[PDB]
Amino acid sequence: KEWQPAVQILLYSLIFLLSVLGNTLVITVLIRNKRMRTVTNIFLLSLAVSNLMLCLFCMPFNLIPNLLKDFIFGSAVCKTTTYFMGTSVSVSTWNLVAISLERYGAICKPLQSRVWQTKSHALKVIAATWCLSFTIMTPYPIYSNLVPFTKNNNQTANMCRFLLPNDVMQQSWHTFLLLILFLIPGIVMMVAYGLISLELYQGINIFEMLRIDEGLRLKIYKDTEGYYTIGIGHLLTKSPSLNAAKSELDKAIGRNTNGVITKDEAEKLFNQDVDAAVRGILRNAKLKPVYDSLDAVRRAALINMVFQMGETGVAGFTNSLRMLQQKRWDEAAVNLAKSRWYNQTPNRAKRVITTFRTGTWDAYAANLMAKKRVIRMLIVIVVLFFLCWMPIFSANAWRAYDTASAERRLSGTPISFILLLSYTSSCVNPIIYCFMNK
Ligand SMILES: O=C(O)Cn1c(C(=O)Nc2nc(-c3ccccc3Cl)cs2)cc2ccccc21
Repeated sequence: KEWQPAVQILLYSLIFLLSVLGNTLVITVLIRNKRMRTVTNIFLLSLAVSNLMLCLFCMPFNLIPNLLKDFIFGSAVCKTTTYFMGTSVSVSTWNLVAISLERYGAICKPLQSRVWQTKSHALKVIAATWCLSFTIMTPYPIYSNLVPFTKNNNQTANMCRFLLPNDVMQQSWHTFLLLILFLIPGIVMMVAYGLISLELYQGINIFEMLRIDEGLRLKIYKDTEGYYTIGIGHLLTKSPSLNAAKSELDKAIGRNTNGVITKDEAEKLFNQDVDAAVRGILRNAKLKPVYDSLDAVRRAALINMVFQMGETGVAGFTNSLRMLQQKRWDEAAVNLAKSRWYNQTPNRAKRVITTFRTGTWDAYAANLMAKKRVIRMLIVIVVLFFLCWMPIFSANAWRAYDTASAERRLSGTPISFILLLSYTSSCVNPIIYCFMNK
């Protein structure tokens, strides 16, 4: 027709510049701001280098020859742009897989797999991803060649084509590429994001709530009351002596801690603490009638209070425990903010009282909600990456099995736009981070 040539220039140019702009924008802000270089964003940086390689060493060398309807570059350029195109897909695919396993480790087995978060391990897999991508994709420059053909009236021209010795090898390669670039990467991705999405669904528990309430302090310190505490809000002694606290501390674990303590000992102590607080609620015969009456998240709010003030300190709140026992939530929330507890620690108390009033985790779900946003962003990046690349890989496979039916139904504009879908992948992710703001 007569529009295709114009629309192709319109579209391929928009896509080329967007991809060049966005990927280098992303490479810039990442090497600039090293606070931004998490483990996640380090694979995101290696994904962005591929997108750029594909935009610069592949997009022109595949559209210009498609517009000219003639491959006017060298035989070596033909071998090259084929080589970087296969490498790009490979790296991107396995970086997405890297991210999914990294997030899985950080969300589903955080204090069980620390190894996969070390940012030196992040540069180890990335180095392995490029190296092995280049190695596995070496048949492209080996078997890529100019195929001479004659447009009408004997005007001789060439075309860059990838031709392995016979039909069986063609079929075996494209089936192998479908396996190691989409089927296997797709399901490892899917099992990971499914488990990630399982944990993130269950939401916030009492250990999460109490971890936000108090943080982690690895050396002795004081509370708003003035008593010595360690780790995640574990009360050592109320005596003013630091010597009685260094003493009570050393007895919490083992060795002479000399004041500073490991994270795994805080967590070991912090689980015994939550153990202690729930045991108190069920041993105090004034709290337990109220505990029984609350749902899971309001139970956690009661556990939070006994964690902070003790079994005996909290059963003192007889007025408020009546109104909770009687499902009167707004009421008991007014009252709890008139207390010394609220006045001593208002931020923590406002949170706990909201939990009591609403029976939800709204007061504590900020870190969870940011995590959900991130994972939902990765699931969109993956899904559009498959959406963008399956067409061209499915067409090359159909060409390796039935070259007649494949070229007869695609060779004009259908493959011209399928190709364009593929190059559109390299400019998708930078627009996605853009919308991840406002
Ligand atoms: O060959 C053509 O000129 C048009 N074409 C094409 C086509 O453009 N195949 C290409 N595959 C890649 C590629 C894809 C994945 C990894 C590495 C690489 Cl290099 C770059 S270009 C397929 C097809 C099917 C039926 C008819 C015409 C057809």
